[PDB]
Amino acid sequence: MIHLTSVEASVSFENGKIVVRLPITRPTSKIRVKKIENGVGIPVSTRKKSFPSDENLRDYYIEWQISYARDGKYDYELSRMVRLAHEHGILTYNDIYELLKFADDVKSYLEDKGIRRESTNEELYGFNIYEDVYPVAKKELPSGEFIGIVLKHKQRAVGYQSMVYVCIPLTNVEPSLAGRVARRNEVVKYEVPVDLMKELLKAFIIASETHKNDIVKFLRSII
Amino acid sequence: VEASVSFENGKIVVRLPITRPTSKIRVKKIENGVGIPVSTRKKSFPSDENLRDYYIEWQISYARDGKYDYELSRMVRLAHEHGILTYNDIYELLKFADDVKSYLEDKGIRRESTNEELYGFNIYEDVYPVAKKELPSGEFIGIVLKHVGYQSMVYVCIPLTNVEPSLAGRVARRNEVVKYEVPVDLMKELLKAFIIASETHKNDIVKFLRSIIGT
Repeated sequence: MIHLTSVEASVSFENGKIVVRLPITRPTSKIRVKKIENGVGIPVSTRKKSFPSDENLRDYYIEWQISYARDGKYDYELSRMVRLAHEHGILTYNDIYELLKFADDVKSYLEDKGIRRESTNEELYGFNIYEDVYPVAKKELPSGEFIGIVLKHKQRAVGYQSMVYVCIPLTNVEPSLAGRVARRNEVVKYEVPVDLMKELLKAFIIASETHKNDIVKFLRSII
Repeated sequence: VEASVSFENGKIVVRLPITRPTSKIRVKKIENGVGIPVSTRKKSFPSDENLRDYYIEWQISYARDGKYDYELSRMVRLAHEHGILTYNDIYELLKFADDVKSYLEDKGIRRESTNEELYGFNIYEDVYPVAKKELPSGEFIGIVLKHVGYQSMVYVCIPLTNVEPSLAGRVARRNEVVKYEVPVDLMKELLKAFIIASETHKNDIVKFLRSIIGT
């Protein structure tokens, strides 16, 4: 007897580390499970075929389209992982300081690269072909996770949409799907490192001078 | 609301929505790069040199359910009947379709690693292959890739100026539909477009044309 249920990211501060639990069996426009194959990943169905017992399990990750505000309020996903962390000392004054420093010392963003359509000079059967160029910026933490920043033509208006993305490999989550399949409504636990936390905030700062403003306003306020 | 393709006085005519925004037929305007949505029932149309940035972007198609009498396919059959699109012309397009051995979709979509870096983050570029064709008359008939995964999509644009009445300087009524006189060239290039977008897309247009003539 199914009920309308929202698949969101649940962030908590438990037994020391800042934590988050995520579903791995209900794909959304924000979460889902892709397999990395040649620098880019494809969607996988965690319930049809059992994950590898190690020989590539690091290739499977959870792509989470993370954000930092639900609606004008700064207590959504990231913004909340931070508040907590700062609140419980996981995130030090200095940490926030260096970011704010970092912020101040930035003036080139991803929204600067722009999205451009350039004419090559070749042509397909009489048809003048071009190439639309979209900028993307990745980064990978030692542990294995990687941050992605993308740009989108502002849905219903003029401008852009910098979208921070994070991905944490199945090898970095609890439990370990090694050699099995996902359970009907399986959720996993992922402890969050400050660097990861710090990079996600940094990732926005360089993403676009708007996002910066916010990240610089959120962080200042928490002082 | 769909488009209504009719025949009026020796020309293929089409009446378009311009008041019901949908990823199939909407009204746009050029801000700097590609055109952005236009709130037709809110802000009245510009009456000076802006009007030339306004146009109807209509992701046209040639089937519904798999019924080849939708929009383009309609236009064609309706174009053959009244002789605006000769048996000859359809044979040429067939000849053409035969030569085409390469499709836009073959370029694929790739990501290259500009060996640059931004505040620690390695930059890269994802490249989507487009293909256009302007017409003396004013119609832009491009074809690109859109949404999981990507499929080739032919769209067309029509400078508002090329539509009746002269909306210049006012807002659209309840659901003011505009009328557009479809230039026989347009159809030909639209046909060629699907023929080049991809194999399936080709094979369709091919089976369909071969159908409206003895083949």
